Amino acid sequence: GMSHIQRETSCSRPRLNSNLDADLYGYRWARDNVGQSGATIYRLYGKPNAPELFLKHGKGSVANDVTDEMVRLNWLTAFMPLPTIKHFIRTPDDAWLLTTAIPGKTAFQVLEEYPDSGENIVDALAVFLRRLHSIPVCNCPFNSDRVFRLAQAQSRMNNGLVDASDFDDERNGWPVEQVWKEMHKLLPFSPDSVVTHGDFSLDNLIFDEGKLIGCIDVGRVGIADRYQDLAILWNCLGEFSPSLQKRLFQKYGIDNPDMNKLQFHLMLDEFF
Ligand SMILES: NC[C@H]1O[C@H](O[C@H]2[C@H](O)[C@@H](O[C@H]3O[C@H](CO)[C@@H](O)[C@H](N)[C@H]3O)[C@H](N)C[C@@H]2N)[C@H](O)[C@@H](O)[C@@H]1O
Ligand SMILES: CC(C)(C)n1nc(Cc2cccc3ccccc23)c2c(N)ncnc21
Ligand SMILES: [Cl-]
Ligand code: NA
Ligand code: NA
Repeated sequence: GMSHIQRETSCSRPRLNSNLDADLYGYRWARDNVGQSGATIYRLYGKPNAPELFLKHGKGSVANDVTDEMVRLNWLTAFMPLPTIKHFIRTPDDAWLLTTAIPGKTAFQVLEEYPDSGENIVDALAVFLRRLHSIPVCNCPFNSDRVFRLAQAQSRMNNGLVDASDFDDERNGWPVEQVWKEMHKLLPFSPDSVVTHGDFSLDNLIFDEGKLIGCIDVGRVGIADRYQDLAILWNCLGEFSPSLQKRLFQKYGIDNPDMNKLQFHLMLDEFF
Protein backbone atom coordinates (compact mmCIF):
# COMPACT_ATOMS: atom_id res chain seq x y z
CA GLY A 1 0.00 0.00 0.00
CA MET A 2 0.98 3.60 0.76
CA SER A 3 0.67 5.67 3.93
CA HIS A 4 0.21 9.30 5.02
CA ILE A 5 -2.13 9.77 2.07
CA GLN A 6 -3.42 13.35 1.89
CA ARG A 7 -4.75 13.83 -1.65
CA GLU A 8 -6.99 16.79 -2.45
CA THR A 9 -9.38 17.30 -5.36
CA SER A 10 -11.65 20.22 -6.20
CA CYS A 11 -15.35 19.54 -5.62
CA SER A 12 -18.73 21.20 -5.79
CA ARG A 13 -20.87 21.34 -2.65
CA PRO A 14 -22.30 17.88 -1.87
CA ARG A 15 -26.01 17.24 -1.32
CA LEU A 16 -26.69 18.34 2.26
CA ASN A 17 -29.10 16.65 4.66
CA SER A 18 -32.81 17.43 4.87
CA ASN A 19 -33.28 19.71 7.89
CA LEU A 20 -35.07 19.04 11.19
CA ASP A 21 -37.69 21.66 10.28
CA ALA A 22 -39.18 19.04 7.94
CA ASP A 23 -39.47 15.72 9.78
CA LEU A 24 -41.60 17.48 12.37
CA TYR A 25 -44.32 19.05 10.25
CA GLY A 26 -47.95 18.11 10.85
CA TYR A 27 -48.09 17.22 14.54
CA ARG A 28 -49.68 18.21 17.84
CA TRP A 29 -47.36 19.17 20.72
CA ALA A 30 -47.14 18.63 24.49
CA ARG A 31 -44.49 18.95 27.21
CA ASP A 32 -44.49 15.72 29.22
CA ASN A 33 -41.81 16.24 31.87
CA VAL A 34 -42.58 19.69 33.27
CA GLY A 35 -40.42 20.51 36.29
CA GLN A 36 -38.18 17.45 36.03
CA SER A 37 -34.41 17.10 35.66
CA GLY A 38 -33.24 17.21 32.05
CA ALA A 39 -34.46 18.18 28.59
CA THR A 40 -37.59 19.87 27.34
CA ILE A 41 -39.65 17.04 25.85
CA TYR A 42 -42.18 17.41 23.05
CA ARG A 43 -44.71 14.71 22.22
CA LEU A 44 -45.61 14.95 18.55
CA TYR A 45 -48.89 13.24 17.63
CA GLY A 46 -51.93 13.49 15.38
CA LYS A 47 -50.46 13.06 11.91
CA PRO A 48 -52.48 10.83 9.56
CA ASN A 49 -50.44 7.79 8.46
CA ALA A 50 -47.53 8.83 10.68
CA PRO A 51 -46.27 7.45 13.99
CA GLU A 52 -46.02 9.31 17.28
CA LEU A 53 -42.71 11.02 18.00
CA PHE A 54 -40.80 12.50 20.92
CA LEU A 55 -38.33 15.37 20.62
CA LYS A 56 -35.85 16.02 23.44
CA HIS A 57 -34.09 19.37 23.59
CA GLY A 58 -31.13 19.69 25.95
CA LYS A 59 -29.28 22.94 26.55
CA GLY A 60 -25.90 23.37 28.25
CA SER A 61 -24.86 20.34 30.29
CA VAL A 62 -28.20 18.76 29.45
CA ALA A 63 -27.13 18.76 25.79
CA ASN A 64 -24.38 16.36 26.82
CA ASP A 65 -27.06 14.16 28.46
CA VAL A 66 -29.18 14.03 25.31
CA THR A 67 -26.07 13.31 23.23
CA ASP A 68 -25.28 10.46 25.65
CA GLU A 69 -28.72 8.87 25.22
CA MET A 70 -28.53 9.23 21.42
CA VAL A 71 -25.27 7.24 21.01
CA ARG A 72 -26.52 4.59 23.39
CA LEU A 73 -29.83 4.35 21.52
CA ASN A 74 -27.89 4.03 18.28
CA TRP A 75 -25.66 1.22 19.59
CA LEU A 76 -28.11 -0.83 21.66
CA THR A 77 -30.89 -0.97 19.07
CA ALA A 78 -28.98 -3.69 17.17
CA PHE A 79 -29.65 -5.99 20.11
CA MET A 80 -32.80 -4.69 21.84
CA PRO A 81 -36.19 -3.09 21.01
CA LEU A 82 -35.68 0.66 21.48
CA PRO A 83 -37.05 3.93 20.06
CA THR A 84 -35.51 4.54 16.62
CA ILE A 85 -33.59 7.75 16.00
CA LYS A 86 -35.31 9.77 13.29
CA HIS A 87 -33.03 12.80 13.50
CA PHE A 88 -30.41 14.14 15.91
CA ILE A 89 -28.70 17.58 15.90
CA ARG A 90 -25.78 18.83 18.02
CA THR A 91 -24.72 22.48 18.06
CA PRO A 92 -22.24 23.90 20.59
CA ASP A 93 -24.90 24.61 23.27
CA ASP A 94 -27.87 22.47 22.18
CA ALA A 95 -28.86 18.93 21.29
CA TRP A 96 -32.10 17.87 19.64
CA LEU A 97 -33.16 14.22 19.56
CA LEU A 98 -36.19 13.13 17.52
CA THR A 99 -37.28 9.53 18.12
CA THR A 100 -40.26 7.30 17.36
CA ALA A 101 -42.62 6.63 20.25
CA ILE A 102 -43.06 3.10 21.55
CA PRO A 103 -46.80 2.44 21.76
CA GLY A 104 -48.03 0.99 25.03
CA LYS A 105 -48.00 1.53 28.77
CA THR A 106 -45.16 1.30 31.27
CA ALA A 107 -44.59 -1.84 33.35
CA PHE A 108 -45.68 0.22 36.38
CA GLN A 109 -48.98 1.08 34.67
CA VAL A 110 -49.53 -2.52 33.53
CA LEU A 111 -48.82 -3.88 37.04
CA GLU A 112 -51.37 -1.43 38.46
CA GLU A 113 -53.94 -2.26 35.80
CA TYR A 114 -53.37 -6.01 36.01
CA PRO A 115 -52.50 -6.77 39.65
CA ASP A 116 -53.62 -10.43 39.30
CA SER A 117 -50.92 -10.75 36.63
CA GLY A 118 -48.03 -9.60 38.84
CA GLU A 119 -46.25 -12.94 38.66
CA ASN A 120 -46.60 -13.22 34.87
CA ILE A 121 -45.40 -9.62 34.53
CA VAL A 122 -42.28 -10.26 36.63
CA ASP A 123 -41.57 -13.37 34.56
CA ALA A 124 -41.65 -11.18 31.43
CA LEU A 125 -39.34 -8.61 33.04
CA ALA A 126 -36.78 -11.27 34.01
CA VAL A 127 -36.76 -12.74 30.50
CA PHE A 128 -36.20 -9.28 29.03
CA LEU A 129 -33.41 -8.51 31.54
CA ARG A 130 -31.74 -11.89 30.81
CA ARG A 131 -31.83 -10.96 27.11
CA LEU A 132 -30.07 -7.64 27.81
CA HIS A 133 -27.44 -9.23 30.06
CA SER A 134 -26.81 -11.89 27.39
CA ILE A 135 -25.27 -9.37 24.97
CA PRO A 136 -21.56 -10.26 24.95
CA VAL A 137 -19.67 -7.45 26.70
CA CYS A 138 -17.08 -7.45 23.92
CA ASN A 139 -19.73 -5.72 21.78
CA CYS A 140 -20.18 -2.73 24.13
CA PRO A 141 -18.18 0.54 23.70
CA PHE A 142 -19.58 2.14 26.89
CA ASN A 143 -18.17 2.08 30.40
CA SER A 144 -20.61 2.30 33.35
CA ASP A 145 -18.39 0.52 35.91
CA ARG A 146 -18.44 1.30 39.62
CA VAL A 147 -15.26 3.42 39.58
CA PHE A 148 -16.86 5.65 36.92
CA ARG A 149 -20.24 5.83 38.71
CA LEU A 150 -18.70 6.39 42.13
CA ALA A 151 -16.86 9.41 40.74
CA GLN A 152 -20.11 10.76 39.28
CA ALA A 153 -21.80 10.19 42.64
CA GLN A 154 -19.04 11.98 44.53
CA SER A 155 -19.46 14.93 42.20
CA ARG A 156 -23.23 15.13 42.64
CA MET A 157 -22.76 14.96 46.39
CA ASN A 158 -20.17 17.74 46.42
CA ASN A 159 -22.32 19.89 44.08
CA GLY A 160 -25.40 19.51 46.29
CA LEU A 161 -27.31 17.59 43.61
CA VAL A 162 -28.28 14.47 45.58
CA ASP A 163 -32.04 14.26 46.21
CA ALA A 164 -31.94 13.49 49.93
CA SER A 165 -35.75 13.46 50.10
CA ASP A 166 -35.88 10.45 47.78
CA PHE A 167 -33.75 7.91 49.71
CA ASP A 168 -35.20 4.42 50.25
CA ASP A 169 -37.03 3.80 53.55
CA GLU A 170 -34.01 2.28 55.30
CA ARG A 171 -32.01 5.46 54.66
CA ASN A 172 -34.83 7.96 55.24
CA GLY A 173 -33.48 11.27 56.50
CA TRP A 174 -29.83 10.14 56.42
CA PRO A 175 -27.30 12.85 55.58
CA VAL A 176 -25.87 12.24 52.08
CA GLU A 177 -22.41 11.93 53.64
CA GLN A 178 -23.60 9.03 55.83
CA VAL A 179 -24.88 7.18 52.76
CA TRP A 180 -21.50 7.79 51.10
CA LYS A 181 -19.53 6.51 54.10
CA GLU A 182 -21.60 3.41 54.81
CA MET A 183 -21.72 2.52 51.11
CA HIS A 184 -17.93 2.30 50.96
CA LYS A 185 -17.95 -0.30 53.74
CA LEU A 186 -19.52 -2.74 51.24
CA LEU A 187 -16.42 -2.49 49.01
CA PRO A 188 -14.65 -4.18 47.45
CA PHE A 189 -16.32 -7.06 45.62
CA SER A 190 -15.57 -8.68 42.25
CA PRO A 191 -17.77 -7.34 39.47
CA ASP A 192 -19.81 -9.76 37.42
CA SER A 193 -19.81 -7.45 34.38
CA VAL A 194 -22.57 -7.37 31.75
CA VAL A 195 -24.22 -4.88 29.39
CA THR A 196 -26.47 -2.93 31.77
CA HIS A 197 -29.31 -0.45 31.15
CA GLY A 198 -28.46 1.77 34.15
CA ASP A 199 -32.01 2.67 35.20
CA PHE A 200 -33.93 -0.55 34.76
CA SER A 201 -37.06 0.64 36.54
CA LEU A 202 -40.77 -0.04 36.00
CA ASP A 203 -41.12 3.35 34.33
CA ASN A 204 -38.61 2.52 31.60
CA LEU A 205 -39.99 -0.75 30.22
CA ILE A 206 -42.93 -0.67 27.85
CA PHE A 207 -45.72 -3.26 27.40
CA ASP A 208 -48.14 -3.46 24.49
CA GLU A 209 -50.86 -6.06 23.92
CA GLY A 210 -49.67 -8.02 26.96
CA LYS A 211 -46.06 -8.29 25.84
CA LEU A 212 -42.90 -6.45 26.90
CA ILE A 213 -42.06 -4.63 23.67
CA GLY A 214 -39.25 -2.23 24.57
CA CYS A 215 -37.21 -0.12 26.96
CA ILE A 216 -36.52 3.62 27.03
CA ASP A 217 -34.26 6.12 28.84
CA VAL A 218 -30.94 4.44 27.93
CA GLY A 219 -28.50 7.29 28.74
CA ARG A 220 -26.67 5.24 31.38
CA VAL A 221 -26.21 2.14 29.24
CA GLY A 222 -22.80 0.49 29.54
CA ILE A 223 -20.72 -2.29 31.10
CA ALA A 224 -21.35 -2.65 34.85
CA ASP A 225 -22.13 -5.33 37.43
CA ARG A 226 -25.39 -7.18 36.71
CA TYR A 227 -26.76 -6.01 40.06
CA GLN A 228 -26.94 -2.46 38.68
CA ASP A 229 -30.10 -3.50 36.86
CA LEU A 230 -31.32 -6.16 39.28
CA ALA A 231 -31.13 -3.73 42.23
CA ILE A 232 -33.12 -0.94 40.59
CA LEU A 233 -35.92 -3.25 39.38
CA TRP A 234 -36.03 -5.22 42.67
CA ASN A 235 -36.47 -1.87 44.45
CA CYS A 236 -39.45 -0.90 42.26
CA LEU A 237 -41.15 -4.27 42.80
CA GLY A 238 -41.17 -3.48 46.52
CA GLU A 239 -44.10 -1.18 45.79
CA PHE A 240 -45.96 -4.40 45.01
CA SER A 241 -44.76 -7.30 47.17
CA PRO A 242 -41.68 -9.01 48.60
CA SER A 243 -42.79 -12.19 46.84
CA LEU A 244 -42.50 -10.39 43.47
CA GLN A 245 -39.10 -9.03 44.52
CA LYS A 246 -37.93 -12.57 45.26
CA ARG A 247 -39.49 -13.86 42.03
CA LEU A 248 -37.40 -11.46 39.95
CA PHE A 249 -34.16 -13.08 41.12
CA GLN A 250 -35.51 -16.64 40.81
CA LYS A 251 -36.72 -16.19 37.26
CA TYR A 252 -33.62 -14.28 36.24
CA GLY A 253 -31.66 -17.32 37.40
CA ILE A 254 -30.20 -16.37 40.78
CA ASP A 255 -31.16 -18.72 43.64
CA ASN A 256 -28.77 -17.13 46.15
CA PRO A 257 -29.03 -13.31 45.85
CA ASP A 258 -25.85 -11.47 46.81
CA MET A 259 -27.17 -9.14 49.53
CA ASN A 260 -23.96 -7.11 49.59
CA LYS A 261 -24.04 -6.33 45.88
CA LEU A 262 -27.75 -5.63 46.15
CA GLN A 263 -27.23 -3.16 49.00
CA PHE A 264 -24.29 -1.52 47.24
CA HIS A 265 -26.23 -0.80 44.05
CA LEU A 266 -29.35 0.44 45.92
CA MET A 267 -27.11 2.84 47.85
CA LEU A 268 -25.29 3.95 44.69
CA ASP A 269 -28.58 4.87 43.03
CA GLU A 270 -29.38 7.22 45.96
CA PHE A 271 -26.91 9.67 44.39
CA PHE A 272 -28.56 9.79 40.99
N1 LIG B 1 -33.09 11.74 40.95
C1 LIG B 1 -33.53 11.29 39.62
C2 LIG B 1 -33.99 9.81 39.64
O1 LIG B 1 -35.13 9.66 40.51
C3 LIG B 1 -35.72 8.31 40.56
O2 LIG B 1 -34.72 7.42 41.02
C4 LIG B 1 -34.63 7.35 42.46
C5 LIG B 1 -35.62 6.29 43.02
O3 LIG B 1 -36.97 6.64 42.63
C6 LIG B 1 -35.55 6.19 44.56
O4 LIG B 1 -36.46 5.20 45.16
C7 LIG B 1 -37.83 5.56 45.34
O5 LIG B 1 -38.58 5.17 44.18
C8 LIG B 1 -38.57 3.75 43.87
C9 LIG B 1 -39.48 3.51 42.69
O6 LIG B 1 -38.95 4.27 41.60
C10 LIG B 1 -39.15 2.97 45.03
O7 LIG B 1 -39.06 1.60 44.73
C11 LIG B 1 -38.31 3.23 46.26
N2 LIG B 1 -38.94 2.55 47.40
C12 LIG B 1 -38.35 4.72 46.52
O8 LIG B 1 -37.56 5.02 47.68
C13 LIG B 1 -34.16 5.80 44.93
N3 LIG B 1 -34.15 5.79 46.40
C14 LIG B 1 -33.14 6.81 44.34
C15 LIG B 1 -33.21 6.89 42.84
N4 LIG B 1 -32.28 7.93 42.39
C16 LIG B 1 -36.09 7.91 39.14
O9 LIG B 1 -36.59 6.56 39.16
C17 LIG B 1 -34.90 8.01 38.20
O10 LIG B 1 -35.34 7.64 36.90
C18 LIG B 1 -34.40 9.45 38.21
O11 LIG B 1 -33.29 9.60 37.34
C1 LIG C 1 -39.18 10.03 25.53
C2 LIG C 1 -39.32 9.11 26.75
C3 LIG C 1 -39.64 9.95 27.99
C4 LIG C 1 -37.99 8.38 26.98
N1 LIG C 1 -40.42 8.12 26.54
N2 LIG C 1 -41.25 7.94 27.38
C5 LIG C 1 -42.12 7.02 26.97
C6 LIG C 1 -43.31 6.55 27.85
C7 LIG C 1 -44.54 7.11 27.49
C8 LIG C 1 -45.50 6.29 26.91
C9 LIG C 1 -46.74 6.79 26.54
C10 LIG C 1 -47.04 8.12 26.75
C11 LIG C 1 -46.09 8.96 27.33
C12 LIG C 1 -46.39 10.29 27.54
C13 LIG C 1 -45.46 11.14 28.12
C14 LIG C 1 -44.22 10.65 28.50
C15 LIG C 1 -43.91 9.31 28.29
C16 LIG C 1 -44.84 8.46 27.71
C17 LIG C 1 -41.76 6.61 25.75
C18 LIG C 1 -42.23 5.73 24.85
N3 LIG C 1 -43.31 5.03 25.16
N4 LIG C 1 -41.62 5.54 23.67
C19 LIG C 1 -40.48 6.27 23.36
N5 LIG C 1 -40.01 7.18 24.31
C20 LIG C 1 -40.66 7.33 25.48
CL1 LIG D 1 -41.97 -13.12 50.33
NA1 NA E 1 -33.89 -2.40 18.03
NA1 NA F 1 -36.66 -0.97 48.57
